[PDB]
Amino acid sequence: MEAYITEMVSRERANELEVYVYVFPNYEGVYHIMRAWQRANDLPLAYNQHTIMAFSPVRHMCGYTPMETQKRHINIDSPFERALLERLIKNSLIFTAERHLHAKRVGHALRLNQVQQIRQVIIYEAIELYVNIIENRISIGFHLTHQFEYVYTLQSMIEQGKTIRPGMRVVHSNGRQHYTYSTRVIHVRTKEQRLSYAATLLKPLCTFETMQPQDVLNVSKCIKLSASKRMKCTYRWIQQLRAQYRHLTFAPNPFTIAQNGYKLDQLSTPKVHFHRDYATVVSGMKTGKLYKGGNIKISVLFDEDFYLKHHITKKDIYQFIAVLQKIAIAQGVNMTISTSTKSITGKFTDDFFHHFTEEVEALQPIFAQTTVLAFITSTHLSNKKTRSYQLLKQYFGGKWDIASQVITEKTIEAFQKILHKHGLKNFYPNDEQHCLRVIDVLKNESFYYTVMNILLGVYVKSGIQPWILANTTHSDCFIGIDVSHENGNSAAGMMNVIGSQGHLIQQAPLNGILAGEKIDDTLLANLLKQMIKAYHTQFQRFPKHITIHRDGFWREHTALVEKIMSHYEITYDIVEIIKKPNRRMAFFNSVDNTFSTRQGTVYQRGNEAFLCATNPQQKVGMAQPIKIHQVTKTLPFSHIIEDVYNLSFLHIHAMNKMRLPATIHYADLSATAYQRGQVMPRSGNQTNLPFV
DNA sequence: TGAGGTAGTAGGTTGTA
DNA sequence: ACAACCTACTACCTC
Ligand SMILES: [Mn+2]
Ligand SMILES: [Mn+2]
Repeated sequence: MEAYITEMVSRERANELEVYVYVFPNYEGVYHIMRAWQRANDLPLAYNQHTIMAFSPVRHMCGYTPMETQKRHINIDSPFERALLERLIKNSLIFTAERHLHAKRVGHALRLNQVQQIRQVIIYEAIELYVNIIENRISIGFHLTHQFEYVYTLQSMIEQGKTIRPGMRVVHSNGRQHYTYSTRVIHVRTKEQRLSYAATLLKPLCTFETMQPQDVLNVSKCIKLSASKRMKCTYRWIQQLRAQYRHLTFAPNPFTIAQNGYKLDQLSTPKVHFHRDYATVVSGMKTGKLYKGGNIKISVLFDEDFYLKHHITKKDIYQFIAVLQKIAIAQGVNMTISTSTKSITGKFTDDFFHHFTEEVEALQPIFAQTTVLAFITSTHLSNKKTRSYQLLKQYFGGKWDIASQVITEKTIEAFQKILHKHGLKNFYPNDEQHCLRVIDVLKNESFYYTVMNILLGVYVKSGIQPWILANTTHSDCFIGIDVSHENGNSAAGMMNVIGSQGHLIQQAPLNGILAGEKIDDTLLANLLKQMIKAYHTQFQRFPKHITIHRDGFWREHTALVEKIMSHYEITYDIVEIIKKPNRRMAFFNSVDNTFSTRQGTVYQRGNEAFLCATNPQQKVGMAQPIKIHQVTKTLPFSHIIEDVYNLSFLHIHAMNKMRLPATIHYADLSATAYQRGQVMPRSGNQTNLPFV
């Protein structure tokens, strides 16, 4: 029942390692000299900014004379030598893995033999290794993944009667620098560049999108391993590598958390507020009323294809909606359908979805001041000829500020299939008697979260707060910052889950410049002042503390934050959230000799921690940890971890728990929606989440 | 696009005594 | 050039 992490700390120390340093007379310095020495002398090496470090003397120098040669230790007070030693240790590990163990260096990983073969698709194993120096100690971390390839090359396809597309993606698999694009010549293009070489080298690219069906099923079955198999296969190769490595020594069992220095904490599930205290969200939603009800005016957008290509009539659509209005009335929410849709009856045909741009302008007054319930076939939404989803969002959210919920034909087909399979198909809706039986039937199957998620989307897009946290957080205000790349121009977002119980109060785009992952000083100051003013508008006071959650690495300027929060006399903390730590944590059970994972587990060391926030099934995979880093110091770090974990139970748009806290999960979605132009910055309203 | 989860693929991207 | 995150897409199973 011990706690295991994919890391190990060496018995040796950073300044106890004897190394050889060569100093020679751009960041690409002494690299060709490194390659020459590597080929000539057959020993691991590393370089950093015109300096080479080795573990053994270099006999042959290939006619190169270093300015200085030294046999010394590292200066731990200088991070330069720390980085150089880290690179040397990683290179030595790679060198020792390639020999004695038959490993290749492919891409960014180490290809490790073949594990599966699925109808001319080869699956290899692979591993990543990382070296860090923390307080005169060396820590090695490692992560196991997979790799895909096709057996046949383009040479085997030019013959045997097979064709080639003019511009399909092909791969030239070489050593560590693989690209993406008889003995016939194949002309290929990359970026803006034309070239050609032998067809035997190139192979077709292996991705999920391009693989034929009946292959994705089995590939997914192989590459979705449980906790036990993943952890065992990860530790077996590292134990194999320890035998051949002798520059550093480790413990007999280096993989526990005591040997790594972490300490263990176990958090608890917060209480949620549905007009009372509820243990879980599901319990509150099944048998409880909302925290803040109200009235909703819904409208209907129905396309004729439901009747033309499928067998769904408008009567069935209104029968489905009548079920929604009956579940909602039991939660304090009253929904009414606008009657303006009758004047535009018979519209929304194929021609309408082909000339949407011309036809939508006169359709605005019908759907004004309502929450649209679009009923569109998935073909229209997906087809690139129409692209109806993007245009609908751009014209309803990006203009006219109208919230809309989209439903495809698959949901209605599943609902109708379940309706037929349980009888009671004769009548529904009116007379308010068959609706109760329909709800009773629905409540005992898996098609209950679909209806509830549709309802939750409607509520949240129409200004309703389903529930909040029943206990206030340690801090009084949370500000979440997120950015998106989108291959060039970058859109960002600063948002407020400020309330100690959980309430959107304001959202704000970081449209101005921002280049990439950098917020201008004036922009940051103005946004912080706007956020604090927005908090002053509510609660009629100022917060005693503020916590700033940042998606990624905190690359901003701390002096401005300190000055601004000192002007208003508020304490502040800055926390980095890392959602891809590339580490795995698990509990080992010796009685059954198996691995497991528990939600709300924290491994903390110094001002860094790993948090477990999800509980996936065996066939879904193994839980992904979250890395929490504290940049400043004003509160205990355990309080920071507890607040981060608590703020993730606020997935008010879905009954399924999200891994990340609300400050990040509602910021990335907002940034993504704003980048595509589905939200206008004129309003920036509170408690409304059209993008959610 | 009912939503979440995890896990492959391809590319940015900022800092470097 | 090396590290360590980030972005986007696709696929499946769960509720
Ligand atoms: Mn994001
Ligand atoms: Mn949605």
